[PDB]
Amino acid sequence: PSYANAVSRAAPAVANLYTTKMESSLGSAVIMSAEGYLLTNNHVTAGADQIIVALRDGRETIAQLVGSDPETDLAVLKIDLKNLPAMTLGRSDGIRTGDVCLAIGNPFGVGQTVTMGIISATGRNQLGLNTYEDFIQTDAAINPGNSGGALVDAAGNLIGINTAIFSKSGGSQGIGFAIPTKLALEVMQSIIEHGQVIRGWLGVEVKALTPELAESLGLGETAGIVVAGVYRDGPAARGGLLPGDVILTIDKQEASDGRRSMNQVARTRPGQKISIVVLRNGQKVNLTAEVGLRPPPDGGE
Amino acid sequence: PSYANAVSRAAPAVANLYTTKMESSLGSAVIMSAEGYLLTNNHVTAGADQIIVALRDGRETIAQLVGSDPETDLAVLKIDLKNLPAMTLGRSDGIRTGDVCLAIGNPFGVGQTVTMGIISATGRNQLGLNTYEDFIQTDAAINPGNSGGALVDAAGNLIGINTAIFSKSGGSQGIGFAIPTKLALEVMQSIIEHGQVIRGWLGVEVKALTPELAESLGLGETAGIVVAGVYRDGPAARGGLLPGDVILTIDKQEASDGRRSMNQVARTRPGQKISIVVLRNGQKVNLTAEVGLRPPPDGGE
Amino acid sequence: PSYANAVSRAAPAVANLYTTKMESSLGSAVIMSAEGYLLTNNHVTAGADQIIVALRDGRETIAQLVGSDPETDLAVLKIDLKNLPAMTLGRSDGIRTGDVCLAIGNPFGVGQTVTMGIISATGRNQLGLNTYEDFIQTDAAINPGNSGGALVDAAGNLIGINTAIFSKSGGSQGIGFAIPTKLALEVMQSIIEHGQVIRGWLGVEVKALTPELAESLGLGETAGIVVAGVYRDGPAARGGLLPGDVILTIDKQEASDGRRSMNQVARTRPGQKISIVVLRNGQKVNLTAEVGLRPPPDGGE
Repeated sequence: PSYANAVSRAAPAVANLYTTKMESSLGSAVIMSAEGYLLTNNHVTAGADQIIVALRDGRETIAQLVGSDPETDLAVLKIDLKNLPAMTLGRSDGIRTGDVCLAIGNPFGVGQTVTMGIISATGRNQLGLNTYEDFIQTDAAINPGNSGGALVDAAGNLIGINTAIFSKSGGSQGIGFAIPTKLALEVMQSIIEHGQVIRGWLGVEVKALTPELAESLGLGETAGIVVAGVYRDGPAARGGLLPGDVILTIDKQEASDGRRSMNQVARTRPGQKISIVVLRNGQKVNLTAEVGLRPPPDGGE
Repeated sequence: PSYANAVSRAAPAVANLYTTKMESSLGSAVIMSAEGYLLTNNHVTAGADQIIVALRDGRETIAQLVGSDPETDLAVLKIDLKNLPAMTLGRSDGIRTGDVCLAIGNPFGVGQTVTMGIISATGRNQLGLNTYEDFIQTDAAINPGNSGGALVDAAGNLIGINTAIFSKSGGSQGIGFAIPTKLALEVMQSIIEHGQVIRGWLGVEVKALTPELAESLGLGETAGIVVAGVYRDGPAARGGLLPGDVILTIDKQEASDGRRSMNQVARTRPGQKISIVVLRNGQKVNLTAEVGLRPPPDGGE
Repeated sequence: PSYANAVSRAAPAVANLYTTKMESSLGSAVIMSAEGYLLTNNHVTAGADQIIVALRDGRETIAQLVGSDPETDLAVLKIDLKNLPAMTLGRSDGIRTGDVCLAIGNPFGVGQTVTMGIISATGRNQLGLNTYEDFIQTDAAINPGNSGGALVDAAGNLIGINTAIFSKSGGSQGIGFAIPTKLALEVMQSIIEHGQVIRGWLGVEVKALTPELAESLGLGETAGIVVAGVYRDGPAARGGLLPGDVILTIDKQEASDGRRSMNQVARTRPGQKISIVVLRNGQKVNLTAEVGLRPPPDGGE
């Protein structure tokens, strides 16, 4: 049929980013509210000395950088303009593979461009682009210049911020990646509020069972987070875990997935303490621990 | 759903071009009428010593070159065959970004190929491929061998002639460009009639305000075509404009856009004269001028 | 609209192939029946010393290789697992160019991936990838890692096994190729039964009229298979055909197309004999001949 109505709704709220540093770079950004806050990638505006925002209706203006979060590759901007169009929000949770989506951006500086595809996959982590990833995968053509633009559903509602691609040729081969809205709103709100995103710290480093040793004290591969390693300071080595310890629950929640344990720990405010039960030599042992702060640290492959 | 009905309507009127020069090249062409006239790109048939047309139903024949227009990258051909299928025409004006479209061509000589996408953008000029550009942008996969084939809407009606692509890899990365039908019919009809396209000549060369000097005698950036440069002969330097002059109206029409002024001047028949009012030192001055002829002069990036 | 329902139906029956040889390789495979038989490409599992099958629901298991057929680039596998989901079958015959289709695979090892396109063309032979080709062409993004996965119609029914691509860049440029289901079932059933595919042998090698000599004894290019060449042993040179002979019918069937004559001969069981009438010097001559066995012998361009 036609996706023009979706385009008409959403394209006004997607902007072209021109940045100058010390040299010149292109990207995209999404207008989140009529008050002038804009969402984009960190690798678009990082180190810029000047950010110009060019809107679909032709106005241009310099943008102020509210703040940035490199661990998710997001950044926030504020512009002083009246009568701004604002993107409507979709539900990242409600999307399904095979749903149709639209990417809106400035690929190769050609101008605002709409590309069409489907959701290829949801929840892509383990990719190796950012510390925290819940990537939406799409086959809508996404190219250098699409960063920070909008991935939008068939009705025009924002489902993601286009950030990266996997490609052998430096341009689209049908495998592109967008940060889900629900994740991007979380990051956007703290930045707007605290100029950054505050995460919690915990020494432990973990891996899967690979259950030859874990076959010992055998279970169905249920609720076991294997521990390997510790770190230099503000450590969780002084709360009771050791290399080889295995964690059934963190803050009374299953350690089935090591990705989830990253998330809970980041969302626990710095300066607090917490309880983890790991299985040592065949019996549940109970620990409790503090919470440190996390220290400070489009894209191809 | 399915675009097969669209394919069934349109594909019979799209032909495979094989050309030999002095060596061998592939392209596509569109059958515009049952009398055997065919539309294609200039860079497909330019310098060919022999053009073969192969139709979907298997017939082949040598084509005669009616004429060509390199400034838009169009060419016209005539074949002697009976019972030719003819492409139906869509309205280039009525297309909207997000509308679905189909590209029909011979990419890499693989054979007639249908690809599907959306209109990514309309009215693309400033690209740097041709002197006169009103490009439709699509993300339907377009590759070398697609030149001169049909961009068609969801019902099968011709909206454009696929001509070029932007790509880092020598093949499709989702950014392809088609010449709108309405423009291609204009060029097609004079070629068929006068063996070429006759345009009008005028010395002036222009640019935008960049209103630091124009901020002087300030206006809203309204109806001002900045002049910079003049040319060697049949000049419009002998009608009254000078470097630095600024033009509010050409032939009683606004100079808001320098692209439009190119178009009016090309469409004014050679041997006539015309009136332009530019703003000199703060007051409207009125000039009038003659019209010279324009002298004589798929694609990647 | 949305293809999610199609994805939900089909994706459970598409598996990720990891193979180790002597080193490591990725591909895809399709679960054809609840008894654990799987279809994939030959170039994915050929020479593997170990094949792991990873299902959408997370189970993994080593696969046994039933057998393989390199002349079509198909291979078959058997896994020992209960409650397997099974792909539903579409009709390769009923597909039309422009129909929507979905490709399901593991491109670049990113994980199970759904891409969307249309049927670009059907019946692609002469490509030069395999001896026997009836390729479905699609513009659904297909990349290295998609081999042996499912090309599926808009309702979720298998129409093809994704096997190859044409590309200048080592990744998708919109021209991908799937083996039709109807062909793949034929190959699958003999492999499952006889561990291989048994074809018949016949010396002759043929080409088109190119009717300068054939213009002699002129006909409409109807039912004429030109002969050129013969072979080393178990030949059909001892049944009566010679270089230059022209064949009107094979086994009382028209030689209009040399591709069809390949097919009839392969499908004639070894050890039998057959009748071919070729036109020699202007009169139909009738031969009859035996049938030899055929001897033994994702992908880019």
